[PDB]
Amino acid sequence: MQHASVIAQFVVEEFLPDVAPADVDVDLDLVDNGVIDSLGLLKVIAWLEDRFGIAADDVELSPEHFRSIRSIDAFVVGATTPPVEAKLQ
Ligand SMILES: *[PH](O)(O)OCC(C)(C)[C@H](O)C(=O)NCCC(=O)NCCSC(=O)c1cccnc1
Repeated sequence: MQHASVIAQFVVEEFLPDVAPADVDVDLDLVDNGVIDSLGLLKVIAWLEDRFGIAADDVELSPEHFRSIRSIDAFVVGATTPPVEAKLQ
């Protein structure tokens, strides 16, 4: 989307950064990577407030949000909206 490539690249960088994140089928449900739901979610929540200065907003949890990468892209777009770039080079 406007910056969905950064989300996949940013999220994947924590797990497999030595591999091109754009070379990963972003059409795969990241549920398998649910690992970020807890370990990464805590690091991302604290990091998000550390860099962007946004409240963790962990009052409500939505496990269904990790069902697909696109679902997460909408959450970031609604909260923040970075520059728009072409996902495919
Ligand atoms: P664990 O066993 O993974 O804990 C499971 C649950 C589902 C409770 C998980 O910890 C949780 O709280 N997830 C709820 C949904 C959630 O908070 N997901 C965050 C969306 S990503 C968003 O916060 C964000 C931050 C930084 C960059 N992009 C998006």
